[PDB]
This record gives sequence, C-alpha cells and structure tokens, in this order.
Amino acid sequence: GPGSSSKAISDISFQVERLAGQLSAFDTVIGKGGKVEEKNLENLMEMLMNQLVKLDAISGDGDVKLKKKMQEERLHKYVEALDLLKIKNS
Repeated sequence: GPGSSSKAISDISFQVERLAGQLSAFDTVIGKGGKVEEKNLENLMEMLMNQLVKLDAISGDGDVKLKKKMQEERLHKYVEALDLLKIKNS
C-alpha cells in the first residue's frame, strides 16, 4: 500500500545518493587526469540501472509518484553522466 510505497522509494533514494557519491568520486578522478578501472564504471552502471528497475516496479499515486519521478529523473541524469565518463575514460 501507500506507506509501503513511500517506504520503497525512500530506501531507493537513500541508495541512489550513495551511488551518486561513488559517481562523483569517479568524476573527480577522471576529471583530474587520473584513471578508473573500466569494470568499475560498468559495475556502477548496473547498480544505477538496478535501482531504476526497482523504482519503476513500484506503483503509487499522488506524492508517491511525484517523488519517484524526480528520482528516476535524477537516475537518468546519472546514467547519462556515467555514459560520458566511460567515453572520457576508455
């Protein structure tokens, strides 16, 4: 139900910002001339996408979908940034 939905989205948001933290680290490393293992850029890609499917699987109406929305929208932004890091790195 509702509470169960607000909950699922909240857990994901929490994991998503932890994922953004790892992306930010890769971004700075690669941005400063350093190198990052390709498999790590790939492992991060699957984690972001994994959160995205988990999100979509969640159903809800009202604030519950407004939240999930900005969340998968944020995830889209991260996946696309990571696509550019992969190009810039390898």
